Amino acid sequence: KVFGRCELAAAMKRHGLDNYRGYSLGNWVCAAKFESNFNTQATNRNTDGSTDYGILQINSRWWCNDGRTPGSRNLCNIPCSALLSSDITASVNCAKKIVSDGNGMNAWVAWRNRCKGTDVQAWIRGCRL
Ligand SMILES: [Cl-]
Ligand SMILES: [Cl-]
Ligand SMILES: [Cl-]
Ligand SMILES: [Cl-]
Ligand SMILES: [Cl-]
Ligand SMILES: [Cl-]
Ligand SMILES: [Cl-]
Ligand SMILES: [Cl-]
Ligand SMILES: [Cl-]
Ligand code: NA
Ligand SMILES: [Ru+3]
Ligand SMILES: [Ru+3]
Ligand SMILES: [Ru+3]
Ligand SMILES: [Ru+3]
Ligand SMILES: [Ru+3]
Ligand SMILES: [Ru+3]
Repeated sequence: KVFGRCELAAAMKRHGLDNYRGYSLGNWVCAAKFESNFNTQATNRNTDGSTDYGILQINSRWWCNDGRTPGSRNLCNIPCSALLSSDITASVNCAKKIVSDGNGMNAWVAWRNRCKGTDVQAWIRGCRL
């Protein structure tokens, strides 16, 4: 599913991301924009052989099982294919675990490089929330 900007903002808020660990909703929307262009089916292979899955590009080295990432963990206890669903629940739940892990949203390199410190409230502007 390709979300619209406000549609994803609303959905993220419904699923508990609105200021989760102190990150305002526009941070999450901005991260999803640059990780996946709001496409739940986005996948991208990493140099280390791991793969990133879904709207927030969650990686198989640590967080999900895809059966092809040697020496990896599955800390969210989910198949990585769950992260590609039209329903964002697995992605959101796993993202809450990631952002709680010590480095906050810096875990998403696209968020650090393209969202951090910018006017992220722009990403929810105009949206009925
Ligand atoms: Cl819902
Ligand atoms: Cl907020
Ligand atoms: Cl908000
Ligand atoms: Cl694996
Ligand atoms: Cl949903
Ligand atoms: Cl933090
Ligand atoms: Cl915001
Ligand atoms: Cl703004
Ligand atoms: Cl709100
Ligand atoms: Na894994
Ligand atoms: Ru990544
Ligand atoms: Ru960790
Ligand atoms: Ru930990
Ligand atoms: Ru502004
Ligand atoms: Ru609402
Ligand atoms: Ru509200």
